[PDB]
Amino acid sequence: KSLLSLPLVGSLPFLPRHGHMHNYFFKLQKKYGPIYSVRMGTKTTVIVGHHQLAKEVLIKKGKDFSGRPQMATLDIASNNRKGIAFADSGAHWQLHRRLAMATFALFKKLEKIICQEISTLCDMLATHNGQSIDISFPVFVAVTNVISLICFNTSYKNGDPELNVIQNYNEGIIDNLSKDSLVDLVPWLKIFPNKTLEKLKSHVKIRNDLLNKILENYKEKFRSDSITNMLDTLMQAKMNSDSELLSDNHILTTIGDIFGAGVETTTSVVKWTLAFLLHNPQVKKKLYEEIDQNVGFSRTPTISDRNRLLLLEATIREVLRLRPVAPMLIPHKANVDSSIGEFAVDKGTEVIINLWALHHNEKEWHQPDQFMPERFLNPAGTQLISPSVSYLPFGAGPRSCIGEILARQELFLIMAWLLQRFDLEVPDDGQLPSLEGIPKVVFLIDSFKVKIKVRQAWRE
Ligand code: HEM
Ligand SMILES: C[C@]12CC[C@H](O)CC1=CC[C@@H]1[C@@H]2CC[C@]2(C)C(c3cccnc3)=CC[C@@H]12
Repeated sequence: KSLLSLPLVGSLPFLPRHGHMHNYFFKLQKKYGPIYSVRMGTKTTVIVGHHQLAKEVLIKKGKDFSGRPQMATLDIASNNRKGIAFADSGAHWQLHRRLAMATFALFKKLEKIICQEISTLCDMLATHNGQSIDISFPVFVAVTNVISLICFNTSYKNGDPELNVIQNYNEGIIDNLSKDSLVDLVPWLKIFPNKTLEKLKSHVKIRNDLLNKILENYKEKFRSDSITNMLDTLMQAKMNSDSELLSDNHILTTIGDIFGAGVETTTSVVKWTLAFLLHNPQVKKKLYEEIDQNVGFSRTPTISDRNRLLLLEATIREVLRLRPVAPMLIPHKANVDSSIGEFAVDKGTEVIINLWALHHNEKEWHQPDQFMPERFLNPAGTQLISPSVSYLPFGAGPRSCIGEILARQELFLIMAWLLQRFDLEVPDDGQLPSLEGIPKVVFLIDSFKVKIKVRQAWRE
């Protein structure tokens, strides 16, 4: 079993119509195969674009590849590799990941917290009846409150200016955080603001100052006899020790990861989903029929309705396939000498899963470039199915998403409540939203407007 050297690609030329980096590397697989590497100075990066090899990296050898590479921008955002998402493997990451996951067991109620913020969201949108608006902000408020309650048992009231403070440093960090090491090899894709690094520090300081103020004030509120939220879980763990792993700054960075991920991922997917529905009125009408028939207008949707709003479930699965939140996940790193397929991978090598490539494998999916929720239903439309093994929207293995349950609950309920109450149409001017996307740390959609109107079937 002597392993082979990885294919090494010496240069990455400009190629027309290749779009974003994840599609560019995907298309290069036709010439170099499903796994190949590039070198920058002393650092080697391997890109993996087939599900079998990806599952080896993520699952079968998940521990070998559970590291995270060091990057200047990621260092800034994670306060030098604290927190969860950008923390290297080891004792700090394992502890804070375990505690974050333990916190979600205290909400088994999650549906109730979410529905309360969605009702406020719908009330706010109904006030704009007849207008064409960007719904980013209202949705941002609802999911921000959900995660604030999970983290602190606090919620913001409509109009609180802190919501705008958070939205603006969120946008500022995301716009200046580059997680793609290879960008310098494909300079025509390196798109960042003028003074990127200082602007990133500027916005991160704002975030760190606000969270530290919350955490410091929370020391006065914490009691060991009531552990109901994430900061409680972290503070109790410090007391009950490990104690060096739970520094104030470690706790602050972990809270920051959850606070940011809990808002920017789900808000993005909601916007993507609505955009796809504006481009596919046929699907939208079938979603209205499904909800009117299985829920009606007597009551509001609940999580139990996931068993009967099957096309809605399929639509979300299809958005997560076609515009993945993380089309190249978060970069991995080999913690030890290891292997992928028949190839040797040295300790320290950066390993990137091209999830875009998995989600557009023409041999594992039928017409992968088009929005077809029905691929996740049987022919009758009566049961959800998994048509492909090349589908990993939340990752897998040791570094898999820890917010999946929350995300799926938020996405289902938000969409269901919105479809029950509102007609969602293209604006008066013809403008449809661009589906091209903006490949930042989250795969964002260009801002767009939607004509929203209370459905008159919802008259009473
Ligand atoms: C909304 C749809 C979401 C999708 C599709 C998604 C998917 C993903 C993916 C692909 C990764 C990277 C896996 C890897 O590096 O191998 C990830 C990591 C992560 N996600 Fe999500 N996520 C979503 C929402 C959320 C939410 C709502 C939260 C928290 C409330 C969250 C928290 C995290 C964290 C902390 C990590 C890093 C885990 C680690 O590095 O150990 N995500 N997620
Ligand atoms: C930058 C941002 C969002 C902007 C915040 O102000 C800072 C921040 C903290 C954590 C990051 C998050 C973006 C999404 C990240 C990167 C994320 C993530 C990414 C994709 C899927 N699930 C989670 C995990 C940690 C999250």
